[PDB]
Amino acid sequence: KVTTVVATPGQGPDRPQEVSYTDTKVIGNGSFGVVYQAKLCDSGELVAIKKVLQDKRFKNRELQIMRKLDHCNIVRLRYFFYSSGEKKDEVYLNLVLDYVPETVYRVARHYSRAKQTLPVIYVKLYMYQLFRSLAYIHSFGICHRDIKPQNLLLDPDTAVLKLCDFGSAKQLVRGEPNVSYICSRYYRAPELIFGATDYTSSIDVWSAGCVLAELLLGQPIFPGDSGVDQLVEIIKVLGTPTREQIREMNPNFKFPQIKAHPWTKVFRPRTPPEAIALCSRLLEYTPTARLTPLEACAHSFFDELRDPNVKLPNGRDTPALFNFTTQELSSNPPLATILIPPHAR
Ligand SMILES: O=C(Nc1cnccc1-c1ccccc1)c1ccnc(NC(=O)C2CC2)c1
Repeated sequence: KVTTVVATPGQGPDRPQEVSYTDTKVIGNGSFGVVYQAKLCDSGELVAIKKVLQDKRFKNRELQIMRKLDHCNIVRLRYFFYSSGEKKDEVYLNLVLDYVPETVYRVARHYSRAKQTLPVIYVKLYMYQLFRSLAYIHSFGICHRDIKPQNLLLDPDTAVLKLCDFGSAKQLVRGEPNVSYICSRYYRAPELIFGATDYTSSIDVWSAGCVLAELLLGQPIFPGDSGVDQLVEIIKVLGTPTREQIREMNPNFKFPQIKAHPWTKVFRPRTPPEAIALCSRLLEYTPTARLTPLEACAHSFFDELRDPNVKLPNGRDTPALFNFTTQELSSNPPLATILIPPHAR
């Protein structure tokens, strides 16, 4: 019925509170553990509870990253607490998060299975907000490392996107090596497939680019169940990478010598050229030639979002889009002139 636990608020001072919740049910199972959904008694608010086994040795990295995060496009840690339950005398970490009812995956799938495309204004709204969350976490040196449609939460009434699952997220320091086997199926950057250990935070941007193409195409842009297949699909668009381009990703195989497909010809006829242009500047072999998250926010493809008259198809106003903080703009402070339009309060 009602479950009452003593939970530590995520943000703020470490002062634990009795928190009660009912209607608990399962909404996810995975390598990480299990996610529940329940209703808070004192508010009626829906929450998602992510339950993971707690490493006895070290502190949980996800918890420590999520406790440092505060941004309108990242899912909020409301509380966290510790429980028992299975394994063998082990401790479980429970991350209590704001429940968001939808994901880009489920929504993209509705449209693909209905054979329409997701309206571009949603592509603008969703992609812009993803790039904001990245601008933010990247300013801390934190790379998400598993950006994909299932990790992009959506509230279809407000058009708010929230990035979730920081289970793979890590701070990337120059000269410190990092595992290359992060990141999922269709969204791995070529330098990961090639097994680079010196990759940078632009892998997230490659991934984001894959989401954008997919929202435009109605299907993944680089499918394949092996790296080899994914790589072949990549070369079919970007063309065969050059010696310099290969070096910028890795050592040490020749490839199909196939010339580039004209990016205008990779998408449906009605596709906006600003979107095709933004794709081409995210999906670059050379990981330093890719746009930064903040630069992409400032991209012309998103200009419509900065129009004073724009509204959601449901009639409502657009959600927070311009509350940039100094931290978020740090990559490139002068972009504020473009990012914060005259009407934004
Ligand atoms: O953190 C979350 N999940 C996760 C955390 N870590 C890893 C994976 C997930 C996850 C699990 C299932 C679906 C989407 C994400 C999480 C947080 C808030 N809302 C949702 N909502 C939903 O799942 C919507 C009903 C679809 C998921």
